[PDB]
Amino acid sequence: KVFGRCELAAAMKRHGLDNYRGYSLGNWVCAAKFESNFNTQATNRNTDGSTDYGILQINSRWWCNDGRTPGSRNLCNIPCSALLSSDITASVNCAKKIVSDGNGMNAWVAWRNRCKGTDVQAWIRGCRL
Ligand SMILES: [Cl-]
Ligand SMILES: [Cl-]
Ligand SMILES: [Cl-]
Ligand SMILES: [Cl-]
Ligand SMILES: [Cl-]
Ligand SMILES: [Cl-]
Ligand SMILES: [Cl-]
Ligand SMILES: [Cl-]
Ligand SMILES: [Cl-]
Ligand SMILES: [Cl-]
Ligand code: NA
Ligand SMILES: [Ru+3]
Ligand SMILES: [Ru+3]
Ligand SMILES: [Ru+3]
Repeated sequence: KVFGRCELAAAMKRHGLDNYRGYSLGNWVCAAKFESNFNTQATNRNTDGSTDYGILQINSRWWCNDGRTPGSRNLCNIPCSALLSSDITASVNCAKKIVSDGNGMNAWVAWRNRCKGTDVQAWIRGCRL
């Protein structure tokens, strides 16, 4: 599923991401925009052999099991395919764990390089929230 901008904002808010660990909703929408272009089915292989999955490009090196990342962890206790569903629940619950691990949203390279420090509220402009 490719979410609309405000559609994703509403889903993220319902699932408790607005201000989670102090990160306003616009930060999360911006991260999803540049990680996946709002496409739940996005997958990208990393040089180390891990793969990033879903709207927030969550990495199999630590967070989910894909059966093909030797020596990796599965800290969200989910198959990586669960991060590709049209229902964003699994991605949100796992993102909450990632952002709580100590480094905040810096875990998302696209957030650090393209969202951090910017006017992220623009990503929720016009949305009925
Ligand atoms: Cl579409
Ligand atoms: Cl559409
Ligand atoms: Cl929309
Ligand atoms: Cl859009
Ligand atoms: Cl719309
Ligand atoms: Cl957009
Ligand atoms: Cl846009
Ligand atoms: Cl594995
Ligand atoms: Cl933080
Ligand atoms: Cl990234
Ligand atoms: Na894994
Ligand atoms: Ru469309
Ligand atoms: Ru729209
Ligand atoms: Ru758009």
